[PDB]
Amino acid sequence: KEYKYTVITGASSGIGYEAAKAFAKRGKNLIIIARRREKLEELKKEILHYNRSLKVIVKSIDLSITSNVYSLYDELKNYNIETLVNNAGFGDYSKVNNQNLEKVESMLSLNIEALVILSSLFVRDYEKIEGTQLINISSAGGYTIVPNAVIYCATKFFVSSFTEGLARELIEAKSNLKAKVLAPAAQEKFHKYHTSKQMAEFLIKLYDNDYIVGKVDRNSFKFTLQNPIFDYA
Amino acid sequence: YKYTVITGASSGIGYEAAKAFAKRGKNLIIIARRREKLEELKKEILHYNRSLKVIVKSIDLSITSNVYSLYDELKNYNIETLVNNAGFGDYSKVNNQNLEKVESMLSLNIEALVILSSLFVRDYEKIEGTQLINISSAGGYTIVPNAVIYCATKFFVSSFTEGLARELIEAKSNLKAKVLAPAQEKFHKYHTSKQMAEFLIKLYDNDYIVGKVDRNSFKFTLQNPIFDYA
Ligand SMILES: NC(=O)c1ccc[n+]([C@@H]2O[C@H](COP(=O)([O-])OP(=O)(O)OC[C@H]3O[C@@H](n4cnc5c(N)ncnc54)[C@H](OP(=O)(O)O)[C@@H]3O)[C@@H](O)[C@H]2O)c1
Ligand SMILES: NC(=O)c1ccc[n+]([C@@H]2O[C@H](COP(=O)([O-])OP(=O)(O)OC[C@H]3O[C@@H](n4cnc5c(N)ncnc54)[C@H](OP(=O)(O)O)[C@@H]3O)[C@@H](O)[C@H]2O)c1
Repeated sequence: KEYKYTVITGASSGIGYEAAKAFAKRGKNLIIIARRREKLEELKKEILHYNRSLKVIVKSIDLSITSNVYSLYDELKNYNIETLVNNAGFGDYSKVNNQNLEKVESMLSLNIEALVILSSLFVRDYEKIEGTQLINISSAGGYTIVPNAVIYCATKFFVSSFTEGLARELIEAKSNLKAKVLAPAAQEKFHKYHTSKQMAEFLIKLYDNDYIVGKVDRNSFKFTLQNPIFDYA
Repeated sequence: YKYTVITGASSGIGYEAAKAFAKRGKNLIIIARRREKLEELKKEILHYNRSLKVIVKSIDLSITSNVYSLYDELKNYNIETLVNNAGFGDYSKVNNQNLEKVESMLSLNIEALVILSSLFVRDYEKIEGTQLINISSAGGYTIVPNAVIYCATKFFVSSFTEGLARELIEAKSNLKAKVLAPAQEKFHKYHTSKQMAEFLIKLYDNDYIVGKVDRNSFKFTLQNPIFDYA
């Protein structure tokens, strides 16, 4: 009607959970989507305790089923979407020769199909609305192939190339909507890693700035805003 | 009895690839939706070499359960070579793209190719002489305007196949995986389907993971993996 919402898939844990909290601290109304309804309701209670005025819509749904992706987007037609974050995803690490192919089907339906459908529907309806942003969560593994993660990385090469191509297509069309891609990287005693909260801070930095790519170097773990990486014709 | 399995064999590169492997003396399993087109191709092949075994399998590979049922059928045959060539392309701006087409593209260019590849690797990785050849595109290494989603499916195919090829090498596996990346008429360079099939045979015959046509020069080059690798 008049309120604007920030939509986050995969909001029940990890980066999406902390991303919801980061946008709530910026005073944004939220629609938070995942399978674990009880975890989303917990997140909603935390957010509203911090700021009572915010609107927070819980949507429990399995986005690995194609029909649920379209029906989710239809349920959202009554809300003015300012920002869509495609963060729902998962990863399976294995040699290809003995990988669980049902998990592969899950990585494809969620990491690729759900993200591209929601991205494309959002672009269809909001391309011309000022202030809109599409933020797709890829991975550092969407720009570097990582041993024992061949199929997962391929899904993120899809996310990164799709999002870079879309961002450049929107710019060429002088569209109001912007598209951006976040590419996070990663016993804990000896190895560098970022927390989910730190990763959400990188998401916010990507949102606030006008670079298409926000990427963590897998070697140095420095986070850098940068221009598209892939070759473009 | 060993067989060369080609998906997308009813026209274009896949059709010419079947003819090229038949000239090499290979038995074939040829797969696509149009049964009558496959049956024609069989009769042309047997007109040239009557002693070859050619198996026609009409099936829609954009349906997940069909991909698995097909591979179950293929267990009755010793597969020497699997060529994942079934695919298609849709050129559009994203904002008004037919999402039905997008779904089918995802199911065919990505899902069918990765499932058949992974099943083939599971059974054949230690079998001498075996090759997996996946058909990507020069657009799987360069993003091309008005082909954003299509290119992204081909970035998947290229990165998946490069990653798998290096994984097989590291594991000292007998199986090899390779990727082919092909690229009014009178003013613009192009390759025929027949020429593209000759590039596929070159890739098959040689010791390189990538066979790619340069988008600018249209020169075909055998080369090592292109993407960054950890
Ligand atoms: N360098 C890297 O490779 C890297 C590192 C970190 C994160 N990432 C990416 O960042 C994103 C967040 O992942 P994460 O690290 O934060 O792990 P995570 O804690 O498991 O978060 C992933 C989110 O996906 C949700 N989700 C999973 N399956 C779903 C389904 N079918 N339908 C709807 N929601 C679903 C999960 O919630 P439910 O279980 O409740 O559904 C969860 O909230 C992913 O896209 C991941 O690939 C990449
Ligand atoms: N520069 C480039 O980017 C470039 C250029 C050429 C080719 N390619 C790639 O090379 C491959 C061959 O394409 P092409 O040029 O030869 O065009 P094509 O003539 O359309 O060949 C595509 C093949 O896929 C088959 N097929 C399509 N949908 C199918 C489905 N659901 N189930 C089973 N089989 C299906 C088609 O046969 P049916 O209709 O009978 O099913 C046909 O045999 C594709 O993967 C294409 O992306 C890329």
